[PDB]
Amino acid sequence: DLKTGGEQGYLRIATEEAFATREIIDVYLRMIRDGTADKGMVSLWGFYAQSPSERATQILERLLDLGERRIADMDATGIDKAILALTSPGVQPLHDLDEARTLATRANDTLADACQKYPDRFIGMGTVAPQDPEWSAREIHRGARELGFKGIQINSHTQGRYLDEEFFDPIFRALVEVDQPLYIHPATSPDSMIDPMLEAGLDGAIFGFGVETGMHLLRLITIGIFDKYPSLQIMVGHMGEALPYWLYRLDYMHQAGVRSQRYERMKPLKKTIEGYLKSNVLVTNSGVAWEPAIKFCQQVMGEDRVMYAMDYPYQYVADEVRAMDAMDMSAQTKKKFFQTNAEKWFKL
Amino acid sequence: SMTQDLKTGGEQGYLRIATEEAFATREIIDVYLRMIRDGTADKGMVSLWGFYAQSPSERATQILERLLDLGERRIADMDATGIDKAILALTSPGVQPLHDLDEARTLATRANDTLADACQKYPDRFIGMGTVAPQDPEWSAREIHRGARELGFKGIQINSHTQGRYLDEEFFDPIFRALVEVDQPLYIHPATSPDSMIDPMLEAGLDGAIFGFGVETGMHLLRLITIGIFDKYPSLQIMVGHMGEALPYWLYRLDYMHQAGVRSQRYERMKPLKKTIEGYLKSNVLVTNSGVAWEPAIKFCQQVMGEDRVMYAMDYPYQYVADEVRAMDAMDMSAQTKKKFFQTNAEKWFKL
Ligand SMILES: COc1cc(C(=O)O)cc([N+](=O)[O-])c1O
Ligand SMILES: COc1cc(C(=O)O)cc([N+](=O)[O-])c1O
Ligand SMILES: [Cl-]
Ligand SMILES: [Cl-]
Ligand SMILES: [Cl-]
Ligand SMILES: [Cl-]
Ligand SMILES: [Mn+2]
Ligand SMILES: [Mn+2]
Repeated sequence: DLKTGGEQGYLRIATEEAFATREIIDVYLRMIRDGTADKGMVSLWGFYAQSPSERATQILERLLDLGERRIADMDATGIDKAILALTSPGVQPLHDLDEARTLATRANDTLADACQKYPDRFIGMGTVAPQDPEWSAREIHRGARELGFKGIQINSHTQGRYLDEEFFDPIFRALVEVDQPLYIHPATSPDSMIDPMLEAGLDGAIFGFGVETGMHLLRLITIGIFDKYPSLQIMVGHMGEALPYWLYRLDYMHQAGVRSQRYERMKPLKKTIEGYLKSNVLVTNSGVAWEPAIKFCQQVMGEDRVMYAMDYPYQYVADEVRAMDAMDMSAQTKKKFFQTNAEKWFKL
Repeated sequence: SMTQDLKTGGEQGYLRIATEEAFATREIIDVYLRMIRDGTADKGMVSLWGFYAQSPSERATQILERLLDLGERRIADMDATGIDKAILALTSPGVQPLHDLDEARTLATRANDTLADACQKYPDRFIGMGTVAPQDPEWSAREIHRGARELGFKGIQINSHTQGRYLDEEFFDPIFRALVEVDQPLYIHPATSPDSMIDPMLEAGLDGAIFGFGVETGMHLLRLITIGIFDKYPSLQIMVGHMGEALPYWLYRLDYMHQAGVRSQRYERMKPLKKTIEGYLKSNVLVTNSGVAWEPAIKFCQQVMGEDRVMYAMDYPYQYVADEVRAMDAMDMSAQTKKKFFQTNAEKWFKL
């Protein structure tokens, strides 16, 4: 009943879809075994790489496939195209920079090969190693120029450091050079923040992911990244990591802090936070197959700035696709949401 | 002709009852300063109270003055914004950070008596919520009873964590037993995050009301829901401000991922609940719009929670803005719903 081909009036383009490489998962296992994994890696990957639960075992199998099985799963849910990225946390936590760069290179080449096999079904976002910003700049260019990628995904913090530090500037410089978006995908919080969430079972997708990622996007807005780089587009999933809902409070309290000189890293910005959401931030509904939240975000940010995403294989649910197809939205809005926003912002 | 007038007395068709309004006592602020000076203050106290107690900014200095008044200046400020009644609580973090239990109990007792005196003096304007010292849950239970029976209070406000500990721990159970005995709501108000969580927010200027408050408080409410507090205590009502600390917006993801975790037996701590998280929002959680004078968010939350479960709050004096009251008065919302929002929901849930 869910079919590819666009007969219902739009293609379904899923914009936050994950894969893994066996060798990178094996590094996570090595780090867990040797005690160099952070608490988030132990929690997240200690569970999915080892748990006998149905959910974990199917996730791992699906993550690792970039071929016929993935295509069959897409076909079964009417998903025409998937924008693919190496699953969080990528190579960001790795302590050996040579290893991180080598494995990122291999993951990027593996993804490029899969997109070359299925160029009408798979679209790639590159993975990088922000612990080396200039290498990451090189890899942004290589992905854009040689591999056919449409941007990059960064899995939030790198070893507890955030992208608003000047150190990471080459990444943004390069994204603006190639004119591609950055998708800031969640990760577990760093060890500096995770403990109260971890103890309650809240460190992952239920809560901690949104804390980490919303914080990361907010700190980039408030350091002025979009004044420095006015063309830059940053995408986030999960209905904007709560920021659209918080918007009134974000702007009120941001302004209060700026005027009162409360913080060194909070100085005047050229736009309000609302202004940046309307011009520089893009959101997907990954994990949020929920009409009132989607409509809220369309209203606040503009319906051109909200895109469909499935979050395969972490949230692979045929009934969610059906619920999205059935929303009380005009045909014209629905086609933007499922297809034409992604075509614009990813330059498909 | 639109007016700038904001009048007490209910002539718009409702009283304006503000449900998250703060005051301070000088002696408790002086303890914060002492803790900052002697190095026993946590990073959040240094950030928050180093700012309000010492900043020369216009905003901080006016806030500190207003916090300390429980009399004619506060009443005039309410009159000037058409606020008929204020539900008052000792400002975060209260006595929760204090290491000396005797000092915490003594200062909380004094703050509660000071509040009760003010409510007795202005009984049609001021309504009290008690402050407690969760470091001593059994004393706190006695103080919940004293507030309800002797002081005329309508519930208690707890300023989220106590020294890095959360209310889902069994240690704090006496507080819940007492709330159910007096049948009163708990307002979980924000605080700065504990030292175990604050660092990345603090460095960016995000530890306070802009962001970290919502992280801390939403986490705390979520922890309580997922430990099963409302299965243990089905009558218990927990109130939160700031449009539900994002939880209403996250609801689909909360329930989906809560279920995923329980079904995969991922966390020994996270076990089956009798209701969905959505179910608990509709039966056991209540929300105010403190800091969120914003129609789309209010309406969203009214749809998720039910219009009977969302109340007006000003967050005086941290967010004292006449234009916000005007915007709220003029929302495209039925008279009946608007009256619930401003007046009758609070009258029900606080038993006014
Ligand atoms: C490791 O990558 C993910 C993990 C989960 C999960 O543990 O359920 C969800 C998402 N997500 O974006 O929500 C992920 O991409
Ligand atoms: C110390 O108590 C508060 C502080 C602030 C602030 O720093 O602006 C905001 C709220 N509030 O609830 O948002 C307070 O109650
Ligand atoms: Cl009176
Ligand atoms: Cl701590
Ligand atoms: Cl009960
Ligand atoms: Cl399972
Ligand atoms: Mn994802
Ligand atoms: Mn408040």
